[PDB]
Amino acid sequence: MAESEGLMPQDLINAKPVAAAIKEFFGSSQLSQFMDQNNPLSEITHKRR
DNA sequence: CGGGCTTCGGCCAGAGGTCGAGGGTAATAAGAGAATTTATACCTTTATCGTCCCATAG
Repeated sequence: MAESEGLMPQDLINAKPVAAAIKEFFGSSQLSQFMDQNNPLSEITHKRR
């Protein structure tokens, strides 16, 4: 319902949901987990998992 | 030929080792302003309870 003159593209889009989704996936997903750094081989076998 | 009567098929419930150990992540937006109640603060009024003088019973 907003007008082209009444609203600007920067004021229409809310970027909060995409940032929240990216943060949630990168911090709380099952596949996101702390790297095994006790061995250099542990890192390689974790990233190739 | 309707009717008990057995049987079968679809649907839902419940239950799935224990004890560790470590790590991480956990949840937001109206202002105004009017109104009503409530905790506060000062003050007076009555009773209460600590307190002692006094007459007396032995």
